[PDB]
Amino acid sequence: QNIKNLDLSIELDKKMYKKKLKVLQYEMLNAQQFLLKNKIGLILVFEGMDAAGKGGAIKRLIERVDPRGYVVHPISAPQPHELRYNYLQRFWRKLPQHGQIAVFDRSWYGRVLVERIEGFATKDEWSRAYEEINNFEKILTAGDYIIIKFWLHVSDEEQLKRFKEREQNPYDEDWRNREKSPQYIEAANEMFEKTDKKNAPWVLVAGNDKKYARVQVLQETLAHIEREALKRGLHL
Amino acid sequence: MTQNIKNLDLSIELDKKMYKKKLKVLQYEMLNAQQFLLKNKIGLILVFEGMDAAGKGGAIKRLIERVDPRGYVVHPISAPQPHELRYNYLQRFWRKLPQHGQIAVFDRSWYGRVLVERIEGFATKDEWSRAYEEINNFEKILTAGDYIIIKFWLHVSDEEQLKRFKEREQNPYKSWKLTDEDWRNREKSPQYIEAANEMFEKTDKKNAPWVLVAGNDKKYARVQVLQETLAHIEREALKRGLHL
Amino acid sequence: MTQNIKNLDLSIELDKKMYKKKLKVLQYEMLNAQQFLLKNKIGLILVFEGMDAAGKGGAIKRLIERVDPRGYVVHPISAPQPHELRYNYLQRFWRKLPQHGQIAVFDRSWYGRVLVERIEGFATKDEWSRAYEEINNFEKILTAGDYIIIKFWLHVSDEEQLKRFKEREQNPYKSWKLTDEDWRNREKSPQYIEAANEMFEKTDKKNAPWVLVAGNDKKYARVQVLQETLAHIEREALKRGLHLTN
Amino acid sequence: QNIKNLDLSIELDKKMYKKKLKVLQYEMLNAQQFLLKNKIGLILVFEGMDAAGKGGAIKRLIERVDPRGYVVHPISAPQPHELRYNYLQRFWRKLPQHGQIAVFDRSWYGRVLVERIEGFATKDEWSRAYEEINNFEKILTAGDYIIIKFWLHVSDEEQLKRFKEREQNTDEDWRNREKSPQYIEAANEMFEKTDKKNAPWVLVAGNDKKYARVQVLQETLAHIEREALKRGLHLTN
Repeated sequence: QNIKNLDLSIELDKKMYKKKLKVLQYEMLNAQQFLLKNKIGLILVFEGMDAAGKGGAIKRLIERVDPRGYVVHPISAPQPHELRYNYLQRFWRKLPQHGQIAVFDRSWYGRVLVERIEGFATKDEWSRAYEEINNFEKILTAGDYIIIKFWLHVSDEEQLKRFKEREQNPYDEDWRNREKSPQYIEAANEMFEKTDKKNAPWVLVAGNDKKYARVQVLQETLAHIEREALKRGLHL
Repeated sequence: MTQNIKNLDLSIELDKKMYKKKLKVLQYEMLNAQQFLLKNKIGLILVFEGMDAAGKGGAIKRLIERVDPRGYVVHPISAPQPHELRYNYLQRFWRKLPQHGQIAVFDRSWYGRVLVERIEGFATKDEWSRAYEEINNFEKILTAGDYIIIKFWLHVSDEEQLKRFKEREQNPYKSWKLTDEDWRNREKSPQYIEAANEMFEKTDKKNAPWVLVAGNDKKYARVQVLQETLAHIEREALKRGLHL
Repeated sequence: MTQNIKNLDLSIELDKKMYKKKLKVLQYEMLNAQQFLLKNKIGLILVFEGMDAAGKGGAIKRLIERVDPRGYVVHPISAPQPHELRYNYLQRFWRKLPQHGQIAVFDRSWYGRVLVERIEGFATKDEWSRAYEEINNFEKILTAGDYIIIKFWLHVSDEEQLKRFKEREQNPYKSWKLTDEDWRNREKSPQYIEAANEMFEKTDKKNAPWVLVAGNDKKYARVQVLQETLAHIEREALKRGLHLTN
Repeated sequence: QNIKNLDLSIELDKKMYKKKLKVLQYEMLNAQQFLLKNKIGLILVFEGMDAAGKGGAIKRLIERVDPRGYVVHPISAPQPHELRYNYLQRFWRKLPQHGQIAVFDRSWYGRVLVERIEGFATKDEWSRAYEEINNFEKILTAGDYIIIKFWLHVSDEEQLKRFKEREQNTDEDWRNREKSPQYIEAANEMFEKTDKKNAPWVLVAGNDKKYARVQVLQETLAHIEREALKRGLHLTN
């Protein structure tokens, strides 16, 4: 079982980042062509602390991928029109077709994160959601979908630095939520305990160094895809 | 065993002239149930499967006759087409789910995965074999929230089914849309019975029950669909602390 | 070939209990029309607008009573909510369009853009004033293909409307629903008459006609909706080189 | 009126491409933030000859734009499930929300291009489609949408070269190459009838991919900025 206490947030990567980044981004383009020809859809989930580096990691991963074959979804907490359905319906509507890629910047795991800590979901709802989500991902992965989920983590000091830099780049609740970091760590740990499956693994990425985090996201995506290619008897 | 099987269904049961009274009463009760579900924002999902010409359409129509049509959709489900095969086989049904408080009726449904798709080989052995648990999990996530689900299997004898095939080709309203495949599948009825019984064994749950309806007498079948729907709605409401 | 106006409608017209005979006959003709539309893969779009409690729901229910529900959807349309305001105001209706061969009924519809949205200010002056032509173009794109469209405005007198408001507050199934909007709209009825008349002047087209229904007598209104629907389907079939046959 | 016969396919751009490209891509990022802040959607249409460079131009335009705010749709001819509706229905389903970006690699103009030439659409259908499409774009642009359409054109020899380079890394592409004169006629008629001030056509000579990409960027940004001015808004920094 994975827990945030096991991640070394001091891990760093130098300027060999340019080399590995180029190699891995072209490898990601190759993976896209493999997925398209074999009609296997790909689902990438990104969770983590605010400003942990989810957007930059996503962009580095899809930089060399053909945009005609992906959609990156920014997910917020359910709004009234979304609350007219079961909480997974919005995600079934956004599923990639076989062979396509869907990226979820935050995802259905909001059910056991912000909705749990803020009380949008009752104790019964979030407590049963682990098994419900395992079932959702299992129905998908028993067919022609691959699922992998990343949790990007940063220290409170690195997060504060990035908060300070973001308000100066003009391109609230977040400062309040920074105060609830221990609760989010506990909720994420329970999430790792109950939904880290061989068919849909969790990868914990220490994100203080953005370059290391981006390369790790790439490495884990490609390794998981490669394992699935081997398990299906296909050539990558 | 208390597993349901079609061989235990008494296809000789019938109903008389008390049909008009019971029918009008139960249809107005169904209107009442619709208003209750709307006020409490609980969606209702009714599944209809069975033999060809067993009476699904007539049962559905009698069930919704006094219900406000602004609050229901009846979906005629066929086998997955190429555009549907681009997704997991449950995606189309997640797209067709009612909003909380609305009613969705499925004339055939996701159980095609373990019925026609099994028998015709559209699904592989692994797919339909694992589909039972997948379907249980799907229905369980819905009913743990704000949906009520009940499923009906309408059955008729081979002789009654033949009589109804013949009556449909003589009806001007129906004779335009009757395929030879129904005549083809009459020969595969034993395989459908085995597949249906395994379905009943594995997916008849308290939160999503199967009701086996003897349909040779249409009046009996329609009254049973109404009664069982209303009784299940009341039981599930009670489990939520609500009273009709 | 004439401008319709609400002031030309005789709200005194009535129909006797000869309602049962014509009603059953017309409902079966509507089933036959459903079969014709499905066989020729022509979709049908029925719009209902009018005063609150003018009888839209009851008219819709009698129209589809003997129609197979696997081939229709009745949409209750309300004013756009935030999630709908993320798109052009017609996007939600394109998402609700019936497939070729199917029937879609709209209890209120896109004409809200020139009715409640105009009167309540949800739409700006420029928005509702340009909506007439926008809507004609929308309906023309649909009817030039394999769709038939017809639109009904149900009208009642203010006294009959008040009587029906009060009788619904005692309807065990109707009462529980909220009705504040209904009293708001009743207070603005003169403006609705003006707005609907401008609508009739600008969007009553041969490929998508407006039918003005005197609704004080519910039986008369139901028979008129059925008769006008079937007559329009017959004419449109003839224009397509097809024959609608009993 | 625009016609492909007036397009100079010899146009070129040299190594000043890298710097201009970087600047224009960052300007497109700024444009995305403006579009998002003001809740104005952007619709980019790409049509042209097979292998004219539409995909690469799209890729350079969105390279530095946040992918949480765009979708690029690869559009093919209507299939049976799409033929259950009016031909514009699929595209209304694909409209971006206010503030979002939607790119169409081929689009509703198939109605008057491939569908006209291959006979998927009858004479009546494709002949009335120009006005239908103008009305569609007009309802969108009178609200909170901006639309611009690009036609990418290449020479027959450059097209053959690119066909050979792709086959060394479908049949329909060779099918359309043989009917290229008819496609030129259809595109000219399209330009004549649907080049509107609110939804302009931009004809891009694509023999030099670098020039074509910079032109798509420049014309997109110029149209967005003009539209900002028309709405009383300032696209600056």
